[PDB]
Amino acid sequence: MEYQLQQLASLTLVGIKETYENGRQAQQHIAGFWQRCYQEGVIADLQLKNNGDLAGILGLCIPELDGKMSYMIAVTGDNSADIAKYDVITLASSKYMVFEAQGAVPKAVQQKMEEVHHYIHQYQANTVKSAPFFELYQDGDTTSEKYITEIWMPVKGLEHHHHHH
Repeated sequence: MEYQLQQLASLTLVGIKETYENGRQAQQHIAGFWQRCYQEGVIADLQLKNNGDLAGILGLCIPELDGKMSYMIAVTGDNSADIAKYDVITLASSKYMVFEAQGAVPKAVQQKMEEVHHYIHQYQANTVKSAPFFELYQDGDTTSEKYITEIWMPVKGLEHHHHHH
């Protein structure tokens, strides 16, 4: 499995968060959530507000304290007046392993995500379960087999992993 190490400063994300019973249930509904955001013009609107910190639209998986899972469609944007109708979170600073899913969306993302989870299973002291992980969707044609979705998994202390000595 190939991946790149990246680090982000704290970021403000603007968008819409929905909450599902758990991670399985979420998968039943996330495609539909995306579909509703496109249909209702939310994607178009958020694209306008993207302040450039991350290039693309994010799909964040946010663990909830009662065991539910939320999914937030969002862009990096400054806290502001147009923002009032939107959900806003601070994405806390973190380092990441960044993977690529190449193929038409969502299938290629679902498949890569399965691989990734299996892969990061051997980094249990270094992944961060309470921290959000996300899909990053750059400009392009997501029905193409050439499309690249990025998958960003937070990590701490990865340099101490014995694989790296």
